[PDB]
Amino acid sequence: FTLIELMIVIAIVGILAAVALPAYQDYTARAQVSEAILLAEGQKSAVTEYYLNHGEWPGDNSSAGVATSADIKGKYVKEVEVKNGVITAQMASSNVNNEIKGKKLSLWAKRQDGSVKWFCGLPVARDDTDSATDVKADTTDNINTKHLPSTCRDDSSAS
Ligand SMILES: *[C@@H]1O[C@H](C)[C@@H](NC(=O)[C@H](O)CO)[C@H](O)[C@H]1NC(C)=O
Ligand SMILES: *OP(=O)(O)OC[C@H](O)CO
Repeated sequence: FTLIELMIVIAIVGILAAVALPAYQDYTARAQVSEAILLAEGQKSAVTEYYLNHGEWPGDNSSAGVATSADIKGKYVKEVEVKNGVITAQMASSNVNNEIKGKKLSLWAKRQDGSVKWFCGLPVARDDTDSATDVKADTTDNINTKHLPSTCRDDSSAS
């Protein structure tokens, strides 16, 4: 070889040293959001029991029989709230991935003639406590669909 080959080798080493990386931030965000999903999954029992025994959805945390919103906290979850039958979880503002800072996701259920189905995805709000009221969509501090698992990507019109 000659000096040209050595210079080419050095240039190739420099090229390999600085290369672009894929978006692992989305994967880390999904891993962190899984914790909030698990935390919100544990409040289904009280809501279901209240609906079955009273015939209408619970109004707030106190009526359902769970702790206050500011007390249901985890490593990456700030608060979990129940309002008219929907469970919304809000992330924290520090020591959390930048893409899911201050975002929310919601869980809600619909009653059928022989089963009760549960949905998970973007934030959703209900108007009153009636058992047949539909669910609208909320557009305040909404999480992005790229930070959620493929299973938890439901819409407000799902039935
Ligand atoms: C239990 O949840 C109920 C929906 C709520 N009731 C009402 O808001 C209306 O009275 C329904 O006609 C209760 O206030 C809740 N109980 C509490 C907060 O202790
Ligand atoms: O936890 P809670 O349902 O009391 O709500 C906390 C929040 O500050 C009120 O929106």
